[PDB]
Amino acid sequence: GMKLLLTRPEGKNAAMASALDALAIPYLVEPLLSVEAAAVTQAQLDELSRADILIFISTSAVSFATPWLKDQWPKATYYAVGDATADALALQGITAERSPQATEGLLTLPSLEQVSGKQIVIVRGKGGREAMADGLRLRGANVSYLEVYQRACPPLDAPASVSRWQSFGIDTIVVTSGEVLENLINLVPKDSFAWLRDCHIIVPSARVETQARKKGLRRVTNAGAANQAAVLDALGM
Repeated sequence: GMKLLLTRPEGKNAAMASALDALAIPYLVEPLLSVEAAAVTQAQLDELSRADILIFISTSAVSFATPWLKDQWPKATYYAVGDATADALALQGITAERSPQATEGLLTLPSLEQVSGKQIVIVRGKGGREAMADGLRLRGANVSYLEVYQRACPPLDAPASVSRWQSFGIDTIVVTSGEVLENLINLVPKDSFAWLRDCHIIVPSARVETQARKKGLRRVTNAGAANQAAVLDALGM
């Protein structure tokens, strides 16, 4: 019967693996999305000593900043978005005020109301918009970013991976975002597109189903959400 490929980031596949263990459904785990270290310059490290405020937007921001900042954390006021982020800072010896947990919640904190001329550093992943930080710019803060990680597809030997999947008998692939789907389609060589096109692809949304179908994939089931209950239901469990 069905044999599944699970593709969430390293560390995020155990719950689904366990459900499949219970059901005796064969599967392989191959993360197709990762966070990895981004470049930081000496000038950026040096500038951090003039920061008034550091804002951490994720647990990855803490984890990937730690190699740069361990035992030399700036003497600043710290903020954290989400409990996991706060816990991570606490483990590094830092007490950070939390989003009271959306990033934009920070713009309701009394302590960030008056920030004109303050040096504020947003520790975050590379790319995308940061509307909360745009609010601080609007308030007159001198805002910069310390982009300590970036999203990537993990380094994979694509031929060796696709071969393993085919030999194993993978026929169902679960993707939990449009980015993962793009990484999958770009990883699979042109002459194996036919094989991928014949796999049953479970996607998290109708938007991503459209993305998959606009790429020529034909056996695509929208689960409605990326969560495990929704995905299992999509597979008939």
